[PDB]
Amino acid sequence: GCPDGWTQFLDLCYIYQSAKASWASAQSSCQALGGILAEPDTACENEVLIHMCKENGDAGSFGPWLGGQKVGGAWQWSSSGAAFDYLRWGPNEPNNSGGNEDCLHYNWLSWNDLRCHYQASYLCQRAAE
Ligand SMILES: [Ca+2]
Repeated sequence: GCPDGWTQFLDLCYIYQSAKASWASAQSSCQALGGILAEPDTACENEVLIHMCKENGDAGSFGPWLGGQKVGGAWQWSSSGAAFDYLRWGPNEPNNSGGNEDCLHYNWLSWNDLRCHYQASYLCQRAAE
């Protein structure tokens, strides 16, 4: 199971945090909560997280942080350092607007690259116990 108030999906537990934070601050928080920024690596995981965004009024622009980051020019999941396999980029993304969009978030319920110190809400994930 999951702690109270978290959303179970299979062997994962998710939670939406509304407080606005940089990617790094959001990560540290999720780590404090015993987990990581959410890493939707499957279609079904992404559906669950998008539904959480809708639930929390964050289905528009500047939606919540996810655990992907661009490191050395390539995108990776920050928990493992693994490259992406499954991708859910929105149209024309990642567009590197401004040349410094190095963190992953939801923008209109699709993946987008955004500057890492934009202050967005965030999704955490932890293993079910
Ligand atoms: Ca972008």
